[PDB]
Parts: sequence; structure tokens; C-alpha cells
Amino acid sequence: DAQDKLKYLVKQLERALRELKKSLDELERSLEELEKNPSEDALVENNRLNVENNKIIVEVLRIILELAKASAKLA
Amino acid sequence: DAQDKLKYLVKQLERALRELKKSLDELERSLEELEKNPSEDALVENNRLNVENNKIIVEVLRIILELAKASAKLA
Amino acid sequence: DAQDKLKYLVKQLERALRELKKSLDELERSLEELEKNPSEDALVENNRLNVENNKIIVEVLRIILELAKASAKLA
Ligand SMILES: N[C@]12C[C@H]3C[C@H](C[C@H](C3)C1)C2
Ligand code: NA
Repeated sequence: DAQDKLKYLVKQLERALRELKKSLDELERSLEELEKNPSEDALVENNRLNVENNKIIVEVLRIILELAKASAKLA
Repeated sequence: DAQDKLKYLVKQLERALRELKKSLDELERSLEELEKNPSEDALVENNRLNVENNKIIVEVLRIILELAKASAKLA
Repeated sequence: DAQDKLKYLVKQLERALRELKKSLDELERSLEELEKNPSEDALVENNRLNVENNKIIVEVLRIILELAKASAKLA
């Protein structure tokens, strides 16, 4: 099953990276707004989006750990 | 040695991801506090925790590079 | 071609991680400055550098996805 499981995990990684890119775009837009008009509200919003981007990164890294675990089997 | 080295590196990745999750939890708690009561102090603390989370991510990515390097040998 | 492509992708990952480390260093310096003398300007600058570090992380993760895709071929 390892090779097929790896195929699925690659699809999961692709999907998560599409989500991560959307997050990064939102974060970059919020940064542009912050730089244009700095304020407490713009700082908080930017931080919020930064934290969410980190969260998604952690999710991506967990999928990569599953790739490594499924690879070990055939190794 | 490559297959055994990969086993060790997977254990390192697991351990680092446990550390990353603890960091992300701390970061998310700091975000909640910031949103509840925004202030300069809460902003700095949240940024601090965000930077630490990035640091840990870089450490995780270096372990993944070692996975790729050890895989190449048997490739 | 998969094994050779993987060699190239490992070189790309190494290069990107050198860039990521330089970014993390800049980010950590900006954090130290922020903690020393907090201000709106120091907050924005730190956020800017944090976002850039996330951007580079996303680039690194895309290289790892290409590693997984090239591995699947020989799997
Ligand atoms: N074989 C691997 C390809 C990719 C990089 C590294 C960790 C995971 C994902 C498995 C080696
Ligand atoms: Na921030």
C-alpha cells in the first residue's frame, strides 16, 4: 500500500499548498495595508493572518512527516 | 546505513513537530490575548512568539533536507 | 531522469534554506531592536520581515513538494 498511500499524501500536500498560497496572499495584502496606513487595528489584523499562515505551515509539515513515514516502509 | 539514518531522522522530525505544536499553541494563546486587549506589549509578545515559531519551522525544514539527502543515497 | 532531478531539487532546497536562514537572521535582529525600543515603526518592520520569512518558507515547501513528486516516479 505504501506507493498508493504516497500518491494520496502528495495530493494532500498539493491541496494544502494551494490553501497556504491563498493565506500568504491574504497576509501580503494585509501587510501592504499596514504599511500604507499603520495603526493598532492593522497591526493586529496582520499578526492574525501571520499566525494563521504559520498554522497552515504546521499542517503542511505534518503531511511531509506522513510522506517520510510512508516512504520508510518500502525503504 | 541510509535506511537506518532515515529512521532516526523521522524520529527527529516527530520530536521537532511536537515542539512546533507547543510553540503554535503558545502563539495562538498570545494572539487571543492580543485580540482581547490590544496594546504595544501584547503586540511585541505576539511577534516574539511568531518569530520563535518561524525559527522552529526553519529547524524542521533542515531535518527534511537531511531526509532528502539520506534518501538520495539509496536512489 | 528521476534520480538526477532529485539531485537538482536537493541543491535547490539547500540554496533556498541558505536564503531562509539569512531571512531568519534579519527577522531575529529586527525582533531584538523591537524589544529594545518598541514603536509603531519597529512593529511594522518586524512584521514585514516576518511575512517575508513566511514567503520564503512557502517557496521551500514547494521545492519539497517537487521532491515528493519526483520520488513517486521511481516508487
Ligand atoms: N522521500 C522524501 C521526499 C520528500 C522530501 C523528504 C521527506 C519526504 C518528502 C519523503 C524525502
Ligand atoms: Na507580527
